[PDB]
Amino acid sequence: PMEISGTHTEINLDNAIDMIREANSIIITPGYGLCAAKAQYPIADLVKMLTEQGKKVRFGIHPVAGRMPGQLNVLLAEAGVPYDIVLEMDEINHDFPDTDLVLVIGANDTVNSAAQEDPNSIIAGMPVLEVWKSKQVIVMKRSLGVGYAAVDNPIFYKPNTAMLLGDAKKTCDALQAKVRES
Ligand SMILES: NC(=S)c1ccc[n+]([C@@H]2O[C@H](COP(=O)([O-])OP(=O)(O)OC[C@H]3O[C@@H](n4cnc5c(N)ncnc54)[C@H](OP(=O)(O)O)[C@@H]3O)[C@@H](O)[C@H]2O)c1
Repeated sequence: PMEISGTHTEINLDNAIDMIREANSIIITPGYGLCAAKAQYPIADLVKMLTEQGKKVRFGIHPVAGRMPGQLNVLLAEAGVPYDIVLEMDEINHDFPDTDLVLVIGANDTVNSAAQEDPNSIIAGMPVLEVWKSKQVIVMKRSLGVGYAAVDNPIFYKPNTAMLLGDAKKTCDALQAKVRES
């Protein structure tokens, strides 16, 4: 007769645009989900607009993000993202504590804090993008489902994390549009 629960929060599109329009420095960490949804394009358009608004928007790529080495880099470059704003984990990781908003798009295992928080975890020690250290984190995936490593991710139930559920492309097409309506 045992039980444990977890509480996560979900925000809506409009609320999302606020955090985005309010943040000065943003870091986007894409993963397998962004690929499966083919959301390189909408998120690239969005990043373009936000950058023309004086906002500092950059991507943080995990070495083993997606399903092939440097796969996210290729997809972003195909969408037009400036190679200069696409940084690797080791180069941008120390900037999470100084970031206003981290948009986690279709990523999970690569931003799993259990790597550092749970000693009995199968990914214990594995380097991860420390997104939970920034001010506000918005996780964009279809649910609180697991990733490749089939392991629960603690950042879902963290105070500074908000879940914006839905296909990575539908969501990104929406934010892209609503940010244009600004
Ligand atoms: N890159 C290489 S070389 C490679 C090779 C083999 C294995 N791996 C492993 O694969 C993992 C990759 O890390 P990651 O962060 O990219 O991966 P996962 O942790 O694989 O992330 C996939 C996440 O995206 C979501 N997703 C899937 N389709 C989506 C969609 N259409 N729209 C929005 N979200 C969607 C999933 O959640 P929902 O189901 O809730 O949407 C899922 O939890 C690592 O564990 C790595 O070790 C990498």
